[PDB]
Amino acid sequence: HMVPMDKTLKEFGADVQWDDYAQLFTLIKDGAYVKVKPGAQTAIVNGQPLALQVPVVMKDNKAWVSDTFINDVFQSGLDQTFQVEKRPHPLNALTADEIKQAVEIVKASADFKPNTRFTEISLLPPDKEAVWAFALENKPVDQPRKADVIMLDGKHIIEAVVDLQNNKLLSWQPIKDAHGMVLLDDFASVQNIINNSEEFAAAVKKRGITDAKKVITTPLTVGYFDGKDGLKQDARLLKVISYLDVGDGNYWAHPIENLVAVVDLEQKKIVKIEEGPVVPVPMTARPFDGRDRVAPAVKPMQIIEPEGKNYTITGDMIHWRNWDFHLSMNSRVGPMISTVTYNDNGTKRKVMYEGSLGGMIVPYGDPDIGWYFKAYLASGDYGMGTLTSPIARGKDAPSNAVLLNETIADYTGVPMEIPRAIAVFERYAGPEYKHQEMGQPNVSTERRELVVRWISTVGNYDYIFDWIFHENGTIGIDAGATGIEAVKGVKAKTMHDETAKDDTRYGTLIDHNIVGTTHQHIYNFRLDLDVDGENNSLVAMDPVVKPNTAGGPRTSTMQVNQYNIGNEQDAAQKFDPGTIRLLSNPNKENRMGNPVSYQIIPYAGGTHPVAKGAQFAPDEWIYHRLSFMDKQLWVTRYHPGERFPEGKYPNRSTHDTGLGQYSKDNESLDNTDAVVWMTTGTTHVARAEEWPIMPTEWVHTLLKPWNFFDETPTLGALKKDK
Amino acid sequence: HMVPMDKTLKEFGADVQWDDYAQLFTLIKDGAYVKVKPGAQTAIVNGQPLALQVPVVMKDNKAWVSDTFINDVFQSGLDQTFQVEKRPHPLNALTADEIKQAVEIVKASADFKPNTRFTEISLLPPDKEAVWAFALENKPVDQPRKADVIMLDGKHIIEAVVDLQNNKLLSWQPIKDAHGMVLLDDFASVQNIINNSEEFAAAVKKRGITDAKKVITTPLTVGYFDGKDGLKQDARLLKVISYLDVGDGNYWAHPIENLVAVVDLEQKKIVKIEEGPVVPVPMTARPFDGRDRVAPAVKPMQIIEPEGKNYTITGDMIHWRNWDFHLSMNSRVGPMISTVTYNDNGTKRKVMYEGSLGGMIVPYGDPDIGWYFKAYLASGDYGMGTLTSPIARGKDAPSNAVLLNETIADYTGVPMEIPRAIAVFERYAGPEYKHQEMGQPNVSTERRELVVRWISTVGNYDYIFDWIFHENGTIGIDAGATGIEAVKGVKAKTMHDETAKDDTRYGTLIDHNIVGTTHQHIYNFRLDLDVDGENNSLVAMDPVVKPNTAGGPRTSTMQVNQYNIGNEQDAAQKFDPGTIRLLSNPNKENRMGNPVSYQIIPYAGGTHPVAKGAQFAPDEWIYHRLSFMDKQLWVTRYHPGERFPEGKYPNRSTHDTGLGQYSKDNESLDNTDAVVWMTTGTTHVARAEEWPIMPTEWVHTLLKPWNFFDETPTLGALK
Ligand SMILES: [Ca+2]
Ligand SMILES: [Ca+2]
Ligand SMILES: [Ca+2]
Ligand SMILES: [Ca+2]
Ligand SMILES: [Cu+2]
Ligand SMILES: [Cu+2]
Repeated sequence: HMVPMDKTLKEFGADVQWDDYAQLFTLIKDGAYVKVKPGAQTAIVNGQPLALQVPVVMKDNKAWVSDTFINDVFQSGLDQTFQVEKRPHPLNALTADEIKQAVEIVKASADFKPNTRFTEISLLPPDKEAVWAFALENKPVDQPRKADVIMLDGKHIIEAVVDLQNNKLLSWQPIKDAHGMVLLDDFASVQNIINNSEEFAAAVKKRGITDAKKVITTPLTVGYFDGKDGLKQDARLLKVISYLDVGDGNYWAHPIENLVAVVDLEQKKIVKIEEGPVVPVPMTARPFDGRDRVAPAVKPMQIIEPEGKNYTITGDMIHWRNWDFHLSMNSRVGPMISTVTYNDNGTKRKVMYEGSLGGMIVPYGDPDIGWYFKAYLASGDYGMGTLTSPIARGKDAPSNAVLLNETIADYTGVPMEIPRAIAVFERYAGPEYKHQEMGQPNVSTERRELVVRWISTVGNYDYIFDWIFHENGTIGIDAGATGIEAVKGVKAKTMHDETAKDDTRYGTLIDHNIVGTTHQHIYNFRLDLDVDGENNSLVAMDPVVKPNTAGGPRTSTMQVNQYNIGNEQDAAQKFDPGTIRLLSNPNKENRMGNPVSYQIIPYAGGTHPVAKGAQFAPDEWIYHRLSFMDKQLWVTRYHPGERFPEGKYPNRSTHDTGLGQYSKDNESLDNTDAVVWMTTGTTHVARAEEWPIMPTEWVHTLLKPWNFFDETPTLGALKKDK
Repeated sequence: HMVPMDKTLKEFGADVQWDDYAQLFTLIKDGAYVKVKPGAQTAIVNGQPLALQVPVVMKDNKAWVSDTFINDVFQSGLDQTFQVEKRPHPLNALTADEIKQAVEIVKASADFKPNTRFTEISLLPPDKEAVWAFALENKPVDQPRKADVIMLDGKHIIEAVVDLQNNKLLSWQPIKDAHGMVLLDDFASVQNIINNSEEFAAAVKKRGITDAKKVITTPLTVGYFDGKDGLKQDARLLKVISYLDVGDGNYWAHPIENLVAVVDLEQKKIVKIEEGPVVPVPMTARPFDGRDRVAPAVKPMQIIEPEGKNYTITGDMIHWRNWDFHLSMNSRVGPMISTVTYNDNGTKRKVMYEGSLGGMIVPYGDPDIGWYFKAYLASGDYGMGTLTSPIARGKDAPSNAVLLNETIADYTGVPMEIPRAIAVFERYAGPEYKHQEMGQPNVSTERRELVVRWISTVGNYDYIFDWIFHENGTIGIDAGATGIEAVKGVKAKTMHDETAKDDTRYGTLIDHNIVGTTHQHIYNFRLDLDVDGENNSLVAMDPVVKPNTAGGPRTSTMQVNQYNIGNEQDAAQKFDPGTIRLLSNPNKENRMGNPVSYQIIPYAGGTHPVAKGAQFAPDEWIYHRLSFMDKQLWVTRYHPGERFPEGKYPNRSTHDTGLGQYSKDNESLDNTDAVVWMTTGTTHVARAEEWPIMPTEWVHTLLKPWNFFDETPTLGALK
């Protein structure tokens, strides 16, 4: 017996195209490009013939396929995109089995308390040296796979380490004064607590809300203010901001301004309510899903690769052109790109041991009650990998992308598969190079880039990260932001209203009674680059104008001031785009005797105003806790446990336990294992074009080979000589 | 009777694909996407059925089609990408007949001298108000077609104006002291003059060059150094840099350093030979055309639009989603994007009256003899539109692009049609917007951008310009640079050699004996934005940190310092990317009471280091002549004859006749017709990855609607 083709393929996620003139179906799914004609005893998969026992059957205009069609075709082997890993890469993320195993081990421990939650269950980093030896020399890692198990027992954090090979607990260590990140049940608890609070219901009522059951809460971390916010440093608290649900699918457009509840999560109660002036909730329906819009007409546009892809995915390793890298997922920071090498005429040269988002923050500038403590440290406090937003095929990623599924542990320690977690796609990116010599045949070649895209949504705002590998050796890192703006309820409807000026002192009036409060988007990428080896140095090249001392008519020249940056403190700096900053290997040179290096460009542009620093006075607590927000470039000595710019436990942190801490000892950066950190930010002043939903805005960063190679990297394989 | 399909189609410039499984041919050419089966009585053109008089026939495994095929299919009318223009827009460029006509009118004047050349023959446009009334109200411009005809009689410039309808000469004016741009015959004269110079051949011989017939010249303008360069101001001169042809198709890689010849184009002779230290010519073959290489096989990738394009081209008017604009070509600056409007829910609102490259310069920073006066003013001294480089289909532009031919007049006044002069193409640009609310169905829409791309090549370096229209109202303007770097021959083979440090004082050693001399790439775009109307004002919004005075724990807040920039001198400024600069219409506001505006971002990023200014001391002659290089934003009052940041006659200019002159008067910019100028540049410190050919490097600029609309512009019309 058989099934209906359209509905089944659609559910399966394939794109189905029917050409009535050619009597042909074109089916596409990830790396598979399939052609199949009704009645045919053969189908084509990536340009190769595939025998079909049961042909596609056309019945009264409906196509029907065998119940084994999806598998026979899409899992045939003619789609070579994915290959089986023979020898397991040491950096492969914990499998669902290993995650269950780690949880069983801690659950077996004597000190384990029922009720414990798991903030993070991830692979404990194997030693770097052995990992590269595995990647370059194929040498097995003889160290047992271990897992870091970070638990929250009520409000207490405990870090444990389990030996997976040997099935045993290695360490169990309580971490004094650390606060755990926000976990998913905290969202439900805050909503329930608020719903059962008699006093909150009364506060809401006086603010014009008739049906308290329509109140939507949103949990926010409270930060640290040395008690000026009046909050006990020892309680596990969350502040709660509320909106009214009016049924337009966008509660964010209906702020209940000046009403903040402080919830103690262990006690499950509201311990404080801050109330300021009553501002009538903006009630106009402002849907962003199109329910009230006309679906316009657009003709089809598809990017296709009929013979399959130029990249191969073996287990989690991706091979493409001269690039080789390992891609895995972490629950806190998302994708981890590792053991990145560039095959230079047969020799695989190291480029980056490990790269990933370090951490990020979206801090606000309004002093009002519902905003003063507002700051979203998205990855650290909320778990961006866990909150990954599955790619909407063909929209969040081009139609020629391949979408990968990724597995991580949820907060109860149960494996969770995130579908379409990361997109991989090659794309045309203009001419790689061109030279039209006058009177001669033109010379042009196309540029191809391989993009690794991941999206994560925390609350109202959606973040996109693209790791772009250019065939010429350059690596771009771009971050996109879209989503729904956090807005403030105001009485002005237009700038002609009496309260207009005061209502927009901290943000633009983007709609009647709604202000898009000013804030910054600050991203930080942690890049353990290893330029052609472990031992490198940080070098500065500042282009400058100097007096001409060579004679002739010119009064000046363009020269360069080159100097090494010897320690961490001098490497923590602002980045002037007019200058060049290189991570060089002083032990290896290119053909002209220049040290092989990579140019670090923390600021390659953006579509929103750029942040030059943190938009906070130096006496602000957020300023003192997060030093990473005020400098664009940081370079620190490699250490396996220094991975976050904001610190490992930033919820209610009292001091910098991140980049401020990692560079405080001011270690030497001369001919040593360096880790580059790039902070890139935006200062977002809003406008009406961004409401009810904000068009994606992007920021760009770049890493370019500098004298790493001896000539134009894409010219091609040399036809003559050795 | 029949003709071979592959052969006929390929000659036509269409792509031919055969699918043996579906027994289907897929034929593509610009906006035509055709499908045809051998023996079928019909074909499909952009999704619509077409009856064929003669079915394609498979003879000897080769397909054959009627001799009328191409016309019947590609010109059937089913490909609606191009539409007839029954009422020519007033900014349409001079047609081939008009250029022939303008030349005949100036040649009929008794003042016309034998051998006169034409540096520029272009439309002298109607007044702006009448052009806008044609675009928005279909009102005919009742002014006859006119052309500006700029002539070069030997070295003398004369500006003439001709009335094409009436067929008469309206004016003829010699331009005192102006030097004409470099014309194509000047390239051949320089090389010939060098070839016939006994003294030059002896200097070359001295420098190791065995065969002087292998010497390639390159003509360069000499600038102005108030006589310090020893050159007469009245003479028509060019400096000549030389290279050796070794047979690798890349003379640029074999500099003959420290040898410079000054040629007087009227006397037709070398008038000065400058000789510096002898440096053996870098001889190693360094081809960039692939003759010595084999590319890695790549699986096919195609971007298809089977039902045709979302844009329509009527004459030169392009319509795409909510945008409408006119695209035309100019021999000096290339493409002109005009009468740009945004259709906001059924009403066309003004955005930009005219936008185009203003001018550009690539100045060097070495003081030596063959470099100190080096500065290519690409469009103004060599004419970038004339030097347009035909788009290489599928490589210089994506495979789903439509390539337009454009016509201009050559230096002899003869119409010249440039094939594939401009690329037009739509491209997926990530999600337009997205919101995945926890536990709810996702919301994502794709972003589409329409790109207008043009490439021009002047000497060794290739310039790419992309005018990008975003569906949401933003306009991007990107500039890419590629080609062969100008290199200095040096003795050092590696940084371990004795002269290595001095040889690299002004540039990186990128190959043995070769240094890529440091220089800047500075582009300036002239943008006559008319934000929702002619009358606008320049407003600054500087985000600042201010002490909190509202109470609560915070010591500071994020606020904005807003203020108007009232006159041209204050508008001439550095651009801090952390600030906001708006061109606002103080007469119109959006739904919230905010003035409709466009946010100007002269610096939105780049892949090479960014130039913060001119890397020249303020007393350099190039600095003085071209003030546009040191400020990223300029706003001046609209004036029809102010179109070049470097001035109209920049060859050997003695002072700033461009933006320094246009803003000199420091006029008021309050509620008046403004023209924005964006200067964006790079400081290029070279690397080995850029030799022998440089991977394209880009810079980005942006114009974004700011309270121009009342909500997300891409949500759609309300049901
Ligand atoms: Ca490192
Ligand atoms: Ca350290
Ligand atoms: Ca204007
Ligand atoms: Ca003026
Ligand atoms: Cu924002
Ligand atoms: Cu350059």
